[PDB]
Amino acid sequence: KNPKSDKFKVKRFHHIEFWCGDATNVARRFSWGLGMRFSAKSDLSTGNMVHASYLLTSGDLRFLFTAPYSPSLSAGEIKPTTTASIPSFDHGSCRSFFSSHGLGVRAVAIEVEDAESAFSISVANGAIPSSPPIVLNEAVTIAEVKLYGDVVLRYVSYKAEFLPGFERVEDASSFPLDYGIRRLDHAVGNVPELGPALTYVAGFTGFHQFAEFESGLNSAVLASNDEMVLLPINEPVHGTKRKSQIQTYLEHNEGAGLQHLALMSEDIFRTLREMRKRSSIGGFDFMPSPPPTYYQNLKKRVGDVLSDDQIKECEELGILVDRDDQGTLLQIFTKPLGDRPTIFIEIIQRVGCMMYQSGGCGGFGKGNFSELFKSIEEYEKTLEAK
Amino acid sequence: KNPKSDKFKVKRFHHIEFWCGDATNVARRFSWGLGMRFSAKSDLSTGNMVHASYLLTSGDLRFLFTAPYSPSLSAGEIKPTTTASIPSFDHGSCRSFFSSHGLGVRAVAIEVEDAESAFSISVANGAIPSSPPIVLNEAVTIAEVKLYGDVVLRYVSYKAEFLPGFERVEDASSFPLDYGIRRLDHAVGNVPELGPALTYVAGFTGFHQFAEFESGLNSAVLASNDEMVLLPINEPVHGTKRKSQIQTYLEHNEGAGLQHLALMSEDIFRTLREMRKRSSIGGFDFMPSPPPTYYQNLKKRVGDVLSDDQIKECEELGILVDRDDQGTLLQIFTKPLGDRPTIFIEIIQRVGCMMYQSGGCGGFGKGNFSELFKSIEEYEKTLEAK
Ligand SMILES: CS(=O)(=O)c1ccc([C@@H](O)C2[C@H](O)CCC[C@H]2O)c(Cl)c1OCCC1OCCO1
Ligand SMILES: CS(=O)(=O)c1ccc([C@@H](O)C2[C@H](O)CCC[C@H]2O)c(Cl)c1OCCC1OCCO1
Ligand SMILES: [Co+2]
Ligand SMILES: [Co+2]
Repeated sequence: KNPKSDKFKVKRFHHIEFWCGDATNVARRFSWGLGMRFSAKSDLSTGNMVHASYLLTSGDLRFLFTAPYSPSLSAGEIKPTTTASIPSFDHGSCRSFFSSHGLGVRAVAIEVEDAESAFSISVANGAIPSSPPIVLNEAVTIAEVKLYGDVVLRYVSYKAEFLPGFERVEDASSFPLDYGIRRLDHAVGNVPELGPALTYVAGFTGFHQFAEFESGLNSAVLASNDEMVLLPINEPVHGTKRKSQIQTYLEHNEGAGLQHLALMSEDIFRTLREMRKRSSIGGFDFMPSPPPTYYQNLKKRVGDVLSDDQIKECEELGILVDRDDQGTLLQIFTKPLGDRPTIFIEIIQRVGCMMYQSGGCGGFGKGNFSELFKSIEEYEKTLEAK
Repeated sequence: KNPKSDKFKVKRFHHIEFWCGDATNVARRFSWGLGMRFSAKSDLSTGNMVHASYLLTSGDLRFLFTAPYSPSLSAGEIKPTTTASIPSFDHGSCRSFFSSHGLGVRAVAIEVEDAESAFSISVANGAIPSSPPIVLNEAVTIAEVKLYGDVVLRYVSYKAEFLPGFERVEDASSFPLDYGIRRLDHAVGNVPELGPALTYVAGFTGFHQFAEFESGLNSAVLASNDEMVLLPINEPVHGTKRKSQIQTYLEHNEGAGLQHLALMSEDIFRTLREMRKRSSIGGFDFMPSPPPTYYQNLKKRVGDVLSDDQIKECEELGILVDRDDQGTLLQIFTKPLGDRPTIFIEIIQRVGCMMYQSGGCGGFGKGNFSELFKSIEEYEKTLEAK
């Protein structure tokens, strides 16, 4: 059921901002690893004495990487005279965030009808304010409320190209990389306590619970009216033999934070071929592939959706497959993006639920916890028996 | 003249350590941009709860990238029980260094006969101690003294493979990249006052002044007995029309620090072809090339060393050329390695001074300050006149 209870008009995911020690090196690594183009910048060369911010894009996916300069460069500025292009940025907040959590997502940004109204309604309904609505060049409004941990939900609204003060990148520095990624599908947080986190976020957004279909986790998914903004949240489950991976996350991250970003590809086979070719030459590594038994079991589970050849291509690339009552999902996960075993990326492509494709078609892959465990058990038994 | 006055036995440059916010992303960017292989690691997977350190190598060049984990992971350790593989590492020092200076070189490491004796002799002769000699696994000794700013000169000596506690990298993660770089030629510091810096470093090393052959700088070069360890130092010159680039460095770096690393290539043409192909797909950018007049003037300056075709290849790749009374130098410079206009890299190859090739053959390219200025003037006059 979808009660369509959004308290303000939400459009789509807009961008994700990483807070970095050095934005240049992270942005260049991510560009090559994910096939995203350098599309905009705000830094010393554009008159920003406060922070360096670089924007990568692939289709509608926008990744922003931001790091602070020495405060001495802007020591004479005040907020009314700032050269920062992102008015919510603060040197101390950014250094403290990065010291505490390491490389990770500071902002999950959604485009809304009116960021000032979204902010006001959110705070009136319990949201903890983080940055008030600020109008940039009478053209774009940006505001921020706390989401979980030190992650903020950022609202952006446009009167009518990323943000004023950003310059498009001269095409010599903009190599047109593209491995097929096209948009952010969902963004997932890890929290110590799921219940209060859900009550808080659903309380101030009106987002509803998205319908779902040992593990070490409990999870639930909040969704916007058209279910195109999807925000799963996990908590750890204490009491099992293999330690909860969510708890390990919270320890290494110093608390709640963004766990994974799921990036929709329009051709997950091409995306994974391209990303895997680059894993050991500066790109991203992937989780170890499931055993051949997992792909043997795929035929019985999705043989009506995927041909034998398409299943064998999934096996070549290590792709996981899960299925709903309405759709089928192809997914795969990277190893952690940085030094700490915290944030990682998921590549996903969904088949079915055609109307456009409805949001969340096929679910989030919860069935693969069981299917993976099952397939490993079968594989070890096959090996021992042979 | 070479008085050969080293106060202890110095062998060669050993490694350069960068202090990072996230070592993984910087190391992966540098690996792809410079063609260096991942060769060793010390991190959570090797039992190090304190810092993540990744070693890249190309020939004898060794770049180490280190970042701190959350202090909470090691909060119960003391130095006698540490899981750090680099005993001089400190969470607070590393965060403070990076907050102050951004991404840059913390340690210039030279291999010596006996690091404990080198440390003792250095401090007895004025060196400010930074980390005392520590013997690792009865096999390697490491010690550190202050060089300039927050850069240390690190001594390493081996009884008899990088450092105990580091693990060789499984060849699946070790792609055998190689663009031709083979060793560190020189490492250059920017300081506010050259005189005292030289007196200090030459005071405690016994290094002698290496013989040299508007600019905004004064510079001098300290050298070990066989002139294979080369440490140029620059100070700003105030009073000119175009602001001293050394002063700009000191402002953005919050003081003295390492300005550039010069990496010797065994085939500078191949190195630059490979690095330039990757500039816009995650690698390093280069300074704008000199005008065609510079390469027209090359024929009159080095036509006896380089054929017309070799000169045209220099022009294709933007390579600069300078000449001594003893040798010729091919060189080119990157744009800054990170967000701040501070540290950059030089690629160099030297021809002549055969005995082995003597250190510093051809100088450091000081003649290119004049030759570049001259050639730009000629080019603008050609364009206006045509
Ligand atoms: C074992 S799994 O079936 O690989 C698998 C399936 C689905 C999802 C996610 O996308 C899900 C979704 O977005 C929200 C709901 C819950 C969440 O779990 C993951 Cl995070 C996942 O774990 C991958 C990394 C990890 O590496 C070691 C073990 O797993
Ligand atoms: C104009 S230059 O002739 O490109 C040139 C020639 C030689 C050297 C160095 O290696 C030299 C050496 O190691 C030690 C002695 C002095 C030092 O200067 C440089 Cl740093 C250099 O500037 C490059 C970057 C900068 O970018 C904008 C202007 O220059
Ligand atoms: Co997911
Ligand atoms: Co140089």
